Amino acid sequence: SHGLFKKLGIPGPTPLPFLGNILSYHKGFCMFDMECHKKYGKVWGFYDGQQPVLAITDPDMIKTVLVKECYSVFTNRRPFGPVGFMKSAISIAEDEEWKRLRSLLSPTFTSGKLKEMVPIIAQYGDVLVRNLRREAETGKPVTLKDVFGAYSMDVITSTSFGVNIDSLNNPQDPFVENTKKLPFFLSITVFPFLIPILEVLNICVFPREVTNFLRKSVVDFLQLMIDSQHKALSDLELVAQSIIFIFAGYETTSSVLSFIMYELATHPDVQQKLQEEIDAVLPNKAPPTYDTVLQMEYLDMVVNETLRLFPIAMRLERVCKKDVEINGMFIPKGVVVMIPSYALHRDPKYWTEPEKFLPERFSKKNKDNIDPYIYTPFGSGPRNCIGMRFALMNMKLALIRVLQNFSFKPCKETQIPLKLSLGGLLQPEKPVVLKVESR
Amino acid sequence: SHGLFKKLGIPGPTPLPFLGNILSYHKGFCMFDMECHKKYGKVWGFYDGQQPVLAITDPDMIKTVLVKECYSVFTNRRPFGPVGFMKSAISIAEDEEWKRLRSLLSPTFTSGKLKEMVPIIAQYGDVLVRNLRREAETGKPVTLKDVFGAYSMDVITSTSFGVNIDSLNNPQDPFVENTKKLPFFLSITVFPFLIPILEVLNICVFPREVTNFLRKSVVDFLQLMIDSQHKALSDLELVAQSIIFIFAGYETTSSVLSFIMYELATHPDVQQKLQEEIDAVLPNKAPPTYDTVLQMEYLDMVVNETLRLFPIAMRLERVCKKDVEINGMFIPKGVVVMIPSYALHRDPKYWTEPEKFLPERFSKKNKDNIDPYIYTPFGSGPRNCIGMRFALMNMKLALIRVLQNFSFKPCKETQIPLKLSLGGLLQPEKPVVLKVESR
Ligand SMILES: CC(C)c1nc(CN(C)C(=O)N[C@@H](CCN2CCOCC2)C(=O)N[C@H](CC[C@H](Cc2ccccc2)NC(=O)OCc2cncs2)Cc2ccccc2)cs1
Ligand SMILES: CC(C)c1nc(CN(C)C(=O)N[C@@H](CCN2CCOCC2)C(=O)N[C@H](CC[C@H](Cc2ccccc2)NC(=O)OCc2cncs2)Cc2ccccc2)cs1
Ligand code: HEM
Ligand code: HEM
Repeated sequence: SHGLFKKLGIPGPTPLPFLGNILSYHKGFCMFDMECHKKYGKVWGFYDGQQPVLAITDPDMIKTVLVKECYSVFTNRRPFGPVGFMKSAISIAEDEEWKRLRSLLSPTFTSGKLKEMVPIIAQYGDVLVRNLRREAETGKPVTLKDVFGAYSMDVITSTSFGVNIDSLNNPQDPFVENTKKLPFFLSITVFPFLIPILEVLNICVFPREVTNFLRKSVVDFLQLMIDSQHKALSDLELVAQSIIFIFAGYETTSSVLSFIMYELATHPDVQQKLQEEIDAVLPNKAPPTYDTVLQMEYLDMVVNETLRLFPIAMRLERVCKKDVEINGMFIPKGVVVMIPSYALHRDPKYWTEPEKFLPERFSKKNKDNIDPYIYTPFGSGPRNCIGMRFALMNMKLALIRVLQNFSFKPCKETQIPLKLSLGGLLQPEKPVVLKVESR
Repeated sequence: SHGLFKKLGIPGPTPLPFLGNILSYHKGFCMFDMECHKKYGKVWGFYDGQQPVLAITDPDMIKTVLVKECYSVFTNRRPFGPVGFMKSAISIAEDEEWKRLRSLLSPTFTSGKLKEMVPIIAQYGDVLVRNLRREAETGKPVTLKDVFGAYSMDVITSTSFGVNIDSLNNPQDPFVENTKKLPFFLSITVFPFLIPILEVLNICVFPREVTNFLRKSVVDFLQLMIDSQHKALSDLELVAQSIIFIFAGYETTSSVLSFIMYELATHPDVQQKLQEEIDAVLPNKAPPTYDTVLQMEYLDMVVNETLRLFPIAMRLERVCKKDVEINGMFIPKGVVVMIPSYALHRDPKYWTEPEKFLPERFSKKNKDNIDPYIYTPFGSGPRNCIGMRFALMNMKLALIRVLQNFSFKPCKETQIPLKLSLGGLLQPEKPVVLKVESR
């Protein structure tokens, strides 16, 4: 298959037998995407082992793939190794199975249901401040990843199961043992023929401890999914969607929050301007609500600029169902089409000083000079992030309460400039540690 | 997956882990189909390893699968182990790739093109008689499988490539060496996860000698396929369809002819009545033509009754693309639906004395008391045997010339009653040997 892109006339790095271009991932596939963008242009191809992958950076062509030709050609993502029963998760399901799960789960992420989840998940803001109050009296740096990981865990557990744990001060609740389990993954691309082997060996990507407990354990997601019971639902599928929410509500929410605090501490001018906006909207540590969170323009600008610098999905991907000719280029069946979000967010073409953290990019004035198909932190089209608004509301409620009571400064232990780990996840190379003061 | 049919309420034999019901194939899957039909009824399910297979015998439900719901749900067959480039063969291709190959190849099997192929393939009838004249003067039994295999090989080679070999008296032509290559196949069902392994090991089901020669070697099929050059064609695909024709034109044609002669020798009353019909239509060894072959009613009755007793495909199969409820029964996605042709052809319900060779079943009178979805020797629907009329014309031209000059009687070496081999192909357990006289 290594002669497909040279047959179609698409430029790209020459692949090695069996491996393809995977050795070029040694610097991280984000840097690989940037270098390929810099020397090839709007379109290039490469091989994850034997799998051809076509990268596209044209906004019109990206809209055609993510939106216009979604249900017909670009419906599904590229599958991974052993999935087990998680094949019924919405982010993994395909074609009409995904369409069914999308319809059953879409009302669960309504603005109305989100407005009902605000008074519940705000109670853990009072918990996060106290969990941050005690660790701030030490006078020594704090690992936000844990204090945020605790808060984020408290949210998914409460607004999906009513399990009101204090995850930090309770490493004992039966709903914290299993959640605690949320080199190999690269041997899948050289050996894609091994996936059917692991699907009969039942080696899932998780321990047997996790899924067996949640299967029995099976306003909140669990209710609203049982409330709305292609049209049909099942028992094991209910656990699959629950697992998909927990990883998202934990790893993504806490990672972005840690990224935001690093930018707020290393840019204290932005931090005060945010604290002053929060004070003018919520006088003297006033409790935030749904209606008042949407009122903070500069808070929305800070979150958007962090997600530009650190788009935790890095890439969007779709599998070509059939043959197609999109915006003047032929794409054969089986090719994975990929949108390099990280590279596009840092493209010197569309961005002035892309490496700079400049929240004013997303002010009401310039926000219009932003192509929604270059800046895609939540994807786009019928299969974008279904929990975008919940994620934005969750992180902002955390930032308001944390900044209403505390200020954040760097340390000798803080990694400046921050470097990104060269793994499969977009996260800091070393944990973000910051000096925490109070007011 | 072994709990699917008991969940849907469908009866069937209890499967063993890993194996499913494959041990029940020890008596041949034809007998397994008959026994399951006798004790379960219209519908039953079983497992080829982990693969659920649903058998159906209702004519209305069979028409729904083979015809009415073909393009939407039941488009493709059940794939096998390593296919290599043969995935582009029409009998193996899927969905829109098959639809494209079906359109490009359908005019090649037109009655008009067949009428043009008659004067060419009839010249080998003059060759078959001479190849049967010399072996008949021995006074010792003959193996029709070889004399027919020679004739059949001469036909595909001439009416697809103009390669006018005398395959019997020329084991030297470069077009006979490769064609000569036309336990393991059961290890595929217990280990379906090994197919992706063999697709990268490139171990095809053929030697490397065969495909490499035909790829370079690449009225007749080759012309008409290049003449008509989704709409597009390719080089390696041209060889794939050529290989699919050669196996069909050889193994099926000679096997049925051997089955016909066994029935004609063991029923000499049918043999004389056929010889008298041929004489009244073609006076004194007259040369047969297209228009005069269709004029022999009793010849058509003999061929149809042999194909009833020995339907060489044995089973028709379709893969369920989605979920469906057909003629009052729900079929989930992934289930292979199977029509047991051999069992239905010998069902005491629709057939009086099914084990008897009675050509009068297909007389113009009773031919109407025959459900076309119980008697399916060439399948039915958009994916039936595309070469049905060529196969019927080819075998009949062989029978006319062979019976215009010879008569056939059994021997001490003849296996009476004939037993079928318990392999994967429908062929005699031991070769059909018959005494050959002349006139
Ligand atoms: C190694 C390198 C060459 C890479 N190869 C890729 C290919 N590649 C885009 C993925 O498929 N990588 C997977 C991660 C696992 N590997 C490793 C790389 O090879 C095989 C696939 C990925 O993470 N994909 C998700 C699938 C589900 C994941 C994690 C998970 C797994 C099992 C059970 C539960 C969760 N997350 C998830 O449940 O979504 C929640 C979120 C919502 N919002 C942000 S996350 C599909 C997905 C879903 C949403 C957003 C993005 C992606 C990348 S780097
Ligand atoms: C062992 C037992 C449990 C069985 N499991 C099946 C499943 N099963 C219905 C098939 O798929 N078995 C294959 C035979 C190979 N195995 C063995 C069983 O497991 C895996 C599949 C079969 O023969 N299928 C054909 C595929 C192509 C074949 C032979 C061939 C293979 C490679 C290159 C070229 C030819 N023939 C063919 O090219 O067609 C020409 C004809 C036209 N007219 C009569 S033949 C699909 C097909 C096409 C036409 C008619 C019927 C079927 C059965 S018994
Ligand atoms: C900062 C937080 C988050 C970010 C940046 C993010 C980003 C993304 C992105 C880029 C995609 C892929 C969109 C595409 O391929 O077009 C995605 C998919 C998805 N996300 Fe998120 N996500 C976040 C949090 C969440 C949360 C909290 C949930 C649920 C509680 C969630 C649920 C999903 C699901 C289910 C999908 C797959 C949708 C489908 O396949 O139909 N995500 N997310
Ligand atoms: C006595 C001779 C033959 C018999 C009994 C026979 C029987 C069959 C049967 C039962 C099928 C499956 C139909 C279905 O699944 O609905 C089939 C398919 C097929 N046959 Fe034949 N066949 C014969 C000879 C031939 C010949 C001579 C050719 C070509 C030269 C041929 C080409 C094909 C093809 C291409 C298919 C697959 C069609 C598709 O998938 O679109 N067959 N045959």
